[PDB]
Amino acid sequence: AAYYRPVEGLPPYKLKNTVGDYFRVTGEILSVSGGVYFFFRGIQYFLQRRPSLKSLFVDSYSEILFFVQSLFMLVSVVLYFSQRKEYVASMVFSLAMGWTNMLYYTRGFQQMGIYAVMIEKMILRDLCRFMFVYLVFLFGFSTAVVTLIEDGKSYNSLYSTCLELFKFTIGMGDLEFTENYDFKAVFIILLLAYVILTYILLLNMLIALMGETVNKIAQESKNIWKLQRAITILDTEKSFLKCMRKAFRSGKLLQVGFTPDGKDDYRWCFRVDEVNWTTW
Amino acid sequence: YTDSYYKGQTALHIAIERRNMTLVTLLVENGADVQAAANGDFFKGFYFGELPLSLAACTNQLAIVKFLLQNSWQPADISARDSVGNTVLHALVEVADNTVDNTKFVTSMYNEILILGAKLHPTLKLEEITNRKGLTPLALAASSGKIGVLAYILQREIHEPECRHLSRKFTEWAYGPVHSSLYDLSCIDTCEKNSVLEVIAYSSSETPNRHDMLLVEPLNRLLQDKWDRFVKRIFYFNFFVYCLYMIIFTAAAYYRPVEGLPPYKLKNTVGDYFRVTGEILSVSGGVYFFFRGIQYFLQRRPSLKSLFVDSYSEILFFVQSLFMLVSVVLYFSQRKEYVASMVFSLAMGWTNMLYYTRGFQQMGIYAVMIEKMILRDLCRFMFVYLVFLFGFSTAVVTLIEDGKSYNSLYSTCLELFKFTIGMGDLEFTENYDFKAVFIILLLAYVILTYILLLNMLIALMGETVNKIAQESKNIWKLQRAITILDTEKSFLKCMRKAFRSGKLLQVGFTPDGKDDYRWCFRVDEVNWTTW
Amino acid sequence: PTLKLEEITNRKGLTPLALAASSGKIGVLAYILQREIHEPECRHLSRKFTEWAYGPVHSSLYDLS
Ligand SMILES: CCCCCCCCCCCCC(=O)O[C@@H](COC(=O)CCC)COP(=O)(O)O[C@H]1[C@H](O)[C@@H](O)[C@@H](O)[C@@H](O)[C@@H]1O
Ligand SMILES: CCCCCCCCCCCCC(=O)O[C@@H](COC(=O)CCC)COP(=O)(O)O[C@H]1[C@H](O)[C@@H](O)[C@@H](O)[C@@H](O)[C@@H]1O
Ligand SMILES: CCCCCCCCCCCCC(=O)O[C@H](COC(=O)CCCCCC)COP(=O)(O)OCCN
Ligand SMILES: CCCCCCCCCCCCC(=O)O[C@H](COC(=O)CCCCCC)COP(=O)(O)OCCN
Ligand code: NA
Repeated sequence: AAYYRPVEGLPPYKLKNTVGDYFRVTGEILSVSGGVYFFFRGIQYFLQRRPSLKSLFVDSYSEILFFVQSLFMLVSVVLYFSQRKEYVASMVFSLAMGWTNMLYYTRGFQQMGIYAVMIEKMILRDLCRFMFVYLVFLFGFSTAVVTLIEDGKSYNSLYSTCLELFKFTIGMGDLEFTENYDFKAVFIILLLAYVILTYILLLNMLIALMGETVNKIAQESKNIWKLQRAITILDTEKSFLKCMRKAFRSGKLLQVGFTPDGKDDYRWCFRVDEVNWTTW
Repeated sequence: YTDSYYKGQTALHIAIERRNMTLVTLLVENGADVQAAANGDFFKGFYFGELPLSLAACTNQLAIVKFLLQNSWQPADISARDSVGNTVLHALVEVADNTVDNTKFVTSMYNEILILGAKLHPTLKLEEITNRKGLTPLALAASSGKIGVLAYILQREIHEPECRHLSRKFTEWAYGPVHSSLYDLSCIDTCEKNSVLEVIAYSSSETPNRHDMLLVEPLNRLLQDKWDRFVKRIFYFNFFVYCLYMIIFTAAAYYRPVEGLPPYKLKNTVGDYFRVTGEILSVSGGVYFFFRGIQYFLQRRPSLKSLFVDSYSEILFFVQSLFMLVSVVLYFSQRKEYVASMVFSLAMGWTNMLYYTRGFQQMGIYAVMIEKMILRDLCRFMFVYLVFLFGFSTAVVTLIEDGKSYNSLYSTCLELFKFTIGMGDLEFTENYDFKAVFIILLLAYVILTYILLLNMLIALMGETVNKIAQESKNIWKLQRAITILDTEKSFLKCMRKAFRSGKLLQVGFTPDGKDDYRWCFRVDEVNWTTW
Repeated sequence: PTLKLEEITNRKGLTPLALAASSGKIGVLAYILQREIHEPECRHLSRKFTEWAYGPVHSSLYDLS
């Protein structure tokens, strides 16, 4: 629905009497419906759990991400009926977030779920520290370079210089992106120092620190995945969707026979079988 | 008991299971049938071989085993076979689980029962008896991955007369530091039904210890001996022939004619004669690998899951040949799309050179590590990466709006993929409104994929390679073992080089006066203690 | 014998098992959930119970109220 959005101006767009547009508007309605669903699901989570406003930012990442996706969808609806093309700006963000939120469902598969947990850990530790230091270096050297740059007889904008210096990180730095300066030695020394500090040192250091992190979160990631699947199980059981009663266990088994009283005692037990070849 | 869950259970079975020696002796003395098999669904639960003697053996009740085997009233038939043909030794193999304590118990009980069987029936070849599947206890231990009892059996040594003939490991001589051991290789290299090497190598990939069973001393030394003897040269010759095949295929494909509508009329010129000869040889090799893949499928009968969790090289060579044959069909169908098939075969053919990295330990272990990386780390990475790539490509191409050639999902996916290879433009289009949205999307994509996910792939590869050294070595050894067995089965000249150091006289004589030749393998060792 | 001591809740509505789970007392939690007693007139207090023992095979019942 988003791919085939009409490109005329000023929404809302009058529905045309053609098959493709009927499919398009049906897809848009379903998209907004799902956005509303996730919006109210996020509200239900917030109300039923009452997060402490710190548990939101150390926990419950998936609920926040789905809720923010739905918020972008609803802002897109508001802008769409407000006659603003900026609805597209919201919609694509929701779309992007939606696909990344697909990784939520990597739980339920042990290897992919543990992998997604490791991605979470990498983002919160290694990418956080790296991005702080990297943005400090990037902004500092970008300010130095754009100060050195002197336009006239484009660059000399902090945004353009920051973008050019960022291109070094992705292996696309020109290293001669401008000549509009005096003191070419100063320009190249600044760029080389930036490259050595960020590209050669800091990015390879990020790789090394991610190796150190993954070496020591195997069991932690497995336990967190098990906890995530446990939350999935409890939420599915709580919802249960058709008045089903499959939550029960092996039955009212007569475990100990009787209490000290004459009453016979039924416990609702779960049976676990085991084998032991010593201590007969 | 007549109920299907406990069908066939008797008082003797209960007395043995309860470990009541006195009740067992009284029941046997009172006429309890020692051959009364228990066939309940529970006794399949816990399996012990559907016999009270096998029940006593499986519960570590040695006294009851001895009594039931050689009581004065009614001895139990040691060769008795259950509903599946299993004997007491098959039952002992089946209850093994390769743990330390269970392995010790199974080893002790197996040794004692075999010695007692020899003493009571010196003429009985107890271990030669197969079950209904056709497996001896050794073949069952190999088939089921019972590495503990397997290692015990293959290295079994006994030091008393009239029972040392049961052993398979025998000390030929002891000088001072130097000792010489002879391992019995009967039904290890050839058995005429199924050998231990055939069982281990051609296992169904669900066997627990298929990679580890070849580390048992005689099997490892045997496979190395076979490699050094005659298989190394044959394998290197096959590698050379495959190199010639792929060089000829590369030359023939490189110099393909560029006119339209194949087939191409042969010109009476030297270069075209060489070209068409190369094409004929390429198609011949394709047919060869096609029929070899069919032969593998028929001779193994893969379970339609073992094709895709194991035996990747056979699949790859077969698919290469399939591309070659599709290329032939399109060539004679007057379609230029044959080139599309041919290059794929060509590409696959060269990657199939990695198959021949086995036979070189470092390169073979490296290729095994490549396999593991592809199946674990590249698989997980590619799933997450493709999710991110498709999501951000859809967002970007939705944002892109042509006006006055991007705005195609393929082009945007390609541009976003270029970031992975260090060639991302980051300003590949201006055909949008909301430049902040475009650049924010691209920066988020770059941070998630290039900076985070790809470096994370490097880190996960580091963890994986750290934790698969021994597994990779064992898998390479298994691959070379499969190579050895296939070369032995083919053998190419009616040769008989698979045999061991001769019909050596290991223990001299059985309990009878007949001398016993065992086809032994000699292993020399040096020890500075236990002189 | 008539008192269900562990069913008593505190002011927060938590039983000792719920309190052990809530406060992260994994040790006492693991003890309680796997608690087994092997005498009459006290095995009713247990939660882990051995339903049967054959030879190598044993079957346990975990009370999960
Ligand atoms: C414009 C476009 C932007 C795209 C941005 C996209 C970011 C990545 C998207 C990843 C989506 C996966 C997901 O859905 O969220 C994951 C990862 O989250 C993040 O790392 C976001 C970083 C910000 C965790 O979700 P979860 O709710 O399971 O949190 C865990 C609890 O379950 C558990 O009980 C434990 O308490 C545990 O300590 C908790 O963590
Ligand atoms: C268009 C262009 C496409 C190019 C694609 C090219 C891919 C790489 C080509 C690599 C070729 C090497 C090879 O020939 O295959 C290798 C690697 O296979 C792969 O990784 C394919 C991934 C898909 C393994 O071969 P093998 O049959 O020995 O399998 C092992 C058993 O032997 C053993 O008993 C064990 O059970 C073990 O668990 C088994 O694995
Ligand atoms: C880690 C990556 C680093 C990338 C560097 C970005 C930060 C630099 C500082 C931003 C300054 C905002 C700005 O002033 O830039 C705006 C351009 O708008 C934008 O495109 C903002 C994008 C938002 C960035 C999201 C983070 C007007 O300057 P202009 O020189 O482009 O005007 C040309 C119009 N004829
Ligand atoms: C991991 C890397 C990711 C790369 C992204 C590729 C996948 C994007 C989705 C494919 C869409 C198919 C398509 O629609 O693309 C076809 C082009 O055909 C192809 O070239 C398909 C290549 C097959 C890709 C193999 C996977 C017509 O679109 P066009 O814009 O090129 O038409 C131009 C004609 N004037
Ligand atoms: Na580059």
